[PDB]
Amino acid sequence: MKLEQQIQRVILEEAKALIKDYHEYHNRVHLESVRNKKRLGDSAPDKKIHRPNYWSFDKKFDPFYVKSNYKSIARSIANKIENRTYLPNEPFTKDVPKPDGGIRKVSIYQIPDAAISKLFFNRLLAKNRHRFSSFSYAYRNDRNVHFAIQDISVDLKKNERTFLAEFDFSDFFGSISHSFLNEQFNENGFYISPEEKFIIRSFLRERKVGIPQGTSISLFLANLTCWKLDQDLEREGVKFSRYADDTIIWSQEYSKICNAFNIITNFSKSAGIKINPKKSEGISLLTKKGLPSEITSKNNLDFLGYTLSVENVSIKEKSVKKIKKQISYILYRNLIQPLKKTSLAGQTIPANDRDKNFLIAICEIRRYMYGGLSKSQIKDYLSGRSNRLYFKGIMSFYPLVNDVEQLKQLDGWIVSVIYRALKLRCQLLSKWGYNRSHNFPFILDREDIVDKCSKKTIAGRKLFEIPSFLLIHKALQKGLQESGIEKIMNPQSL
Amino acid sequence: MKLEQQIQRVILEEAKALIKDYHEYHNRVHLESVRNKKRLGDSAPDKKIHRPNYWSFDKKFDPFYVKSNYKSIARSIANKIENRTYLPNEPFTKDVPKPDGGIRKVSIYQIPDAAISKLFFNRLLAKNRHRFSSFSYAYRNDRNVHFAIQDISVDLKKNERTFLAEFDFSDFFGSISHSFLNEQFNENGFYISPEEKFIIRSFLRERKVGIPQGTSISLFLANLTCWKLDQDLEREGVKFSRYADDTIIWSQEYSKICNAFNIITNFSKSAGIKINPKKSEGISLLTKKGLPSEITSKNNLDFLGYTLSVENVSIKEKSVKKIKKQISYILYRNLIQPLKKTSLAGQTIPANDRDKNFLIAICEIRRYMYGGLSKSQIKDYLSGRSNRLYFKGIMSFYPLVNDVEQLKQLDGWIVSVIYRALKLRCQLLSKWGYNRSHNFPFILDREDIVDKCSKKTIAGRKLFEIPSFLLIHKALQKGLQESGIEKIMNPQSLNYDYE
Amino acid sequence: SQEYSKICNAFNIITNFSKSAGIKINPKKSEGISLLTKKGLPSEITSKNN
RNA sequence: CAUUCUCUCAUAGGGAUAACGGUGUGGCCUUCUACCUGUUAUAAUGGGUCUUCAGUUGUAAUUCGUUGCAACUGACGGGGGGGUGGUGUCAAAGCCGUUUCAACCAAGUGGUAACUUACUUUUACUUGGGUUUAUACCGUGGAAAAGCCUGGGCUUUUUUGUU
RNA sequence: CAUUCUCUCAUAGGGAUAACGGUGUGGCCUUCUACCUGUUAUAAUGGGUCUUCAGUUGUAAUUCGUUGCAACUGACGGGGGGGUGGUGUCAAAGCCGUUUCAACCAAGUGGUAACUUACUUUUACUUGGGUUUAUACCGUGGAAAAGCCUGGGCUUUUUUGUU
Ligand SMILES: [Mg+2]
Ligand SMILES: [Mg+2]
Ligand SMILES: [Mg+2]
Ligand SMILES: [Mg+2]
Repeated sequence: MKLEQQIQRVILEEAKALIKDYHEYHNRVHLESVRNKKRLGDSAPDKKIHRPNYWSFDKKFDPFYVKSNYKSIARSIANKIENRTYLPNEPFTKDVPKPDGGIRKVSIYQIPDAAISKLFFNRLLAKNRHRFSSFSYAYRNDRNVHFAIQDISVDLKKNERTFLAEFDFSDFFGSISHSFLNEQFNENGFYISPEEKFIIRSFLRERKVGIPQGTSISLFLANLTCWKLDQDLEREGVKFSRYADDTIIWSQEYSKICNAFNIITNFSKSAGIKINPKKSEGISLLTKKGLPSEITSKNNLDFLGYTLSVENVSIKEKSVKKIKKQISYILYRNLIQPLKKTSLAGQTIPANDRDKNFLIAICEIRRYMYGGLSKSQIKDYLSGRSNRLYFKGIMSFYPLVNDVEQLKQLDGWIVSVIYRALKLRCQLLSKWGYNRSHNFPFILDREDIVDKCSKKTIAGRKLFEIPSFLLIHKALQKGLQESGIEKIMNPQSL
Repeated sequence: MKLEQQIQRVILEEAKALIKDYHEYHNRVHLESVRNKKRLGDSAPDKKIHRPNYWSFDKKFDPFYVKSNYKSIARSIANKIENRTYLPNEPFTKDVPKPDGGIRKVSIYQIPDAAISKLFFNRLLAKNRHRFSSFSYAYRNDRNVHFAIQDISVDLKKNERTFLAEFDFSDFFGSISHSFLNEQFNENGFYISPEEKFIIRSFLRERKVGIPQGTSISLFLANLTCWKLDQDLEREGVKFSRYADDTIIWSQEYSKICNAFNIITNFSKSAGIKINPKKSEGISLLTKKGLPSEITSKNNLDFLGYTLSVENVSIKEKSVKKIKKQISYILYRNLIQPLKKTSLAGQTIPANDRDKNFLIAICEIRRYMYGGLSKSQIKDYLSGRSNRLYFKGIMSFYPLVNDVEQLKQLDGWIVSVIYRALKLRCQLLSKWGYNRSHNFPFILDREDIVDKCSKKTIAGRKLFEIPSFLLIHKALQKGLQESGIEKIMNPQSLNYDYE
Repeated sequence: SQEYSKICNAFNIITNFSKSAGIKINPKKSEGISLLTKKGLPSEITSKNN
């Protein structure tokens, strides 16, 4: 029947994708092993290839085995579904402690049961698509969440005094009674077929307690339980956005947020589970940066990888610290770490004004921020000479940053860190007996570093220019006004 | 370059689409002419191949000329857009009298400017798609408008009292100052590129007064002008749905709908123009048989061909009358009209229980009703033998009807009309001198019209069974519950054999 | 005003009128809403006395 | 003025060619597809029957939300006018049955018929997707007659190709 | 147990084969991309420069909605500690300059340091988009050698097909 062929197709595609990912993993490991041997010399460790541990718990977790017997698995699953005796096997569940102090139970289903939950719940979320609230996402890394960060950003700016009330539904989704879920299958004009209903009931029967967390099932079953609360909150006028389990609620009027708080409390009582505000306090006013206190009178809302304010959008502090970590660690790897090893055997020592290690460091920093773009390409796109510009970098995950001062400070930080790292590298090289304090890398003095690096050219193409966040931010602002958030985020779309 | 290539592609696609339609038009006119010659006999009128009138007002309206110079037209248009000296040519405007007081100015642009508008304003409405209200459509026949009718139906079925108010934005879109549009460009986080602003300003300069009523440009500008009204109405808690130059607003509380009236008044004042509610609507309360809250209380609302009540969704009376007219005219044309002519020259007369005209009439009715689906296919889809049943018919335009009584009445009407038409055809045949009363079509007796027709088979296929609305409605209910309104109303998707 | 929900709607009415005229109206210095309560109880606001 | 090709002074113009683009039927291929029965070595062909929903009961499970199977039961083709029998009774209702009239609008209008390349805000769609014989269409180009003019042009028909 | 093929009772099992799937580099096609200048008769190839935003002025259109062109002005690479000078003031804060220290966290900690197959909800991505010489990886297979066992089987390395 068509069902078996559809299963076969989905299972095969999933297995092939995982196999391709593993092959890329091992090839990348080998290439990095070659580079590390050429970098640390004869002190580099050996090449270690690791298979994911859960590939061993059950033979179905292995993509290779699934590709071996995809036909048989599809036939058996189709027969069991049409006999209504299907149950998804136990998912491999790992408990990752949440930073706030909680724990998130991440469940990974087997490839067969992960393919069936991506075929029957990606259709159920299309036919019943218009019956869900506008801002309701599944994982905090989804590409459509950035449409919500825009809305808040557009409101925080316009209504200069916005009341916010962030919430946490983790305990709610974790332990919602299955009967309440099963009572919503025929309301709000949901189109759920008899087969899809059976599959939903099988997946919920496996859990016995509540909705799964990190699965395609999560989004639909979350939009199937909080469909009355959503409608109530819309009817009060307060806007909202649920990322995975958090639920921010914002509106201009105090009364509306006060009523939304009561609506959420009543919904929590109705479901029989407790919903608690994530913020220690309840309502919180996010006013302009300059103003006294009243309820909270805060000026920075976090959301994800952002810090929204009435003035502008900016990168969250933790994300900025991680960017600093990665850049400083790239410099430390390519400049300082090899020299700290007990023996300099098989390491290229800079000489003749050429420092291949410095070139590698700058190139890797560029790939991490720009993605490989040279400044000439970015300027060409900005002027109009170029029709296309590909965005793939750490700045491609923040295509809404309006804060120019933060990028300026971060660029200055990059320059200063490069200068200090080069100074320490020169000191260590001298301590090892190889005195190089008059060459190109070490002649620059923190005010000519950018200029001298820019002038320097390799193979006819500038390969030393110090990367700058501000230029790519200008490019992103231009791109968003020509392609939109969607295209900038997902360049593959054509 | 790129702009030139894109313009070339879009213009050529538009021209080829229009040419394909014209080729099919005269190929369709010829087939119907042949059938007419075999229906009206030797008195049949001669064939006529018309050519759309607006293809002569300007050469650039002609699909057969715009394909000749698509390269040159794209070259010049690109050069003029890069030189900021591009003004779209005058569109052809026709005034269609609205059924109520008023006129609709339908504008048909030239193929080049239509291509440019369909290219630039489809991207502008995609990048800024999340900044527009949920229910906002361009045409009353739009296939995505059923997503709003389902919402109103669900609200009516669930709520206890639903207050509704309908508005008219026809004057709003005909007298809105363009300075307002220009002022509404950089707010609400709209991503309008510099050249996409130039083209908007050029298209608005061409009009000088207001938004073109019908075109790809219409919807984006309608959503761009009425972006504060949508935000305010959303903030109050009253839902809305615009579709074409109209606005329904429904809410559970009278105070909220009154505040919606006040918000529309303020917005109309700000724009400098008037938004008048339809003069026979006020606020309609579709209560659940409860207290009327001292407001005009009705039980049926009319919305884009549907009659929405608190218990069922049915076909509007006007649409039912149109369906009845079409079926009755099919029967009259295929059974009665050929006989009323002054001479029966070269017309096939019933013989040996065979009535080719009756078979043609029943098959045409089946195509209009179902789309050619035989009852066996529909029952196979219902049982489960098959998984595909294309919905191509009049009932494909009403995939939300829950009313079973209306469909039963319509089926009985079809049966009665078929019986009466066959009786009149027999009378006329006798008057002409041919007594076919004994023949098969003229002995059915009405009660056995549906019974004896189903048993009869032609070419080993049941081609006489009288089509029924109820069976296809059952099939549509199952198809909806298994595929969604989008797929039922949009029967191409990717393709068949999609596994 | 006697209700916080009402004075909060006064900042929103001056914020919209300020944008309608196209000029800014800022709260004097950094005073903010001041609750001159009779010591009955506080309501999530800076309770002053003078 | 090829709707073909080509060139350029490129939303316009010039040059070259007679073909360019589509339609119905049939065939082929790929689609999933209950049950019976004719003609044959198991294939084609012909014919025939079924497919739905609601409720109850029984029955095996269930995470008590619900599901599976069986047995049935019920539903599953409008309205109007003129007659007309029965049934109803403060008396009338009311109900049911029977007969007759119609193309629909018309369960209507002061009054009624016509119409589909039509009519109407939008009243919008057509056989499940690709190939391959015969039929044939729009506008073109030729060829032969036919009537207007001139003494080549214009005009009609047919034919040819497109095929 | 090839991640290859194939069969079946089919989410498990059976049989057969040595090959299956990927990576970096270059090449071949695509892809629009300014200006000058080396290098051989307009081609290749070496080198160099420029591209941004805001505001003002002039000027052109002008739908008064704006736009175009030209000129000019301004912005266009962090923070901290120690030392030091100038400027401020009733003294000071304050401002400007200069020198030195620190790989980042660190604008910190009691205290520093280390780490990228790492860390962490969600830390995510790697050069628009297609082919194919030489290099080479995942798990397989086969040989040789080398250790164990037996008296071939097992283990290790190299090599080979893969390629
Ligand atoms: Mg909704
Ligand atoms: Mg919105
Ligand atoms: Mg009548
Ligand atoms: Mg430090």
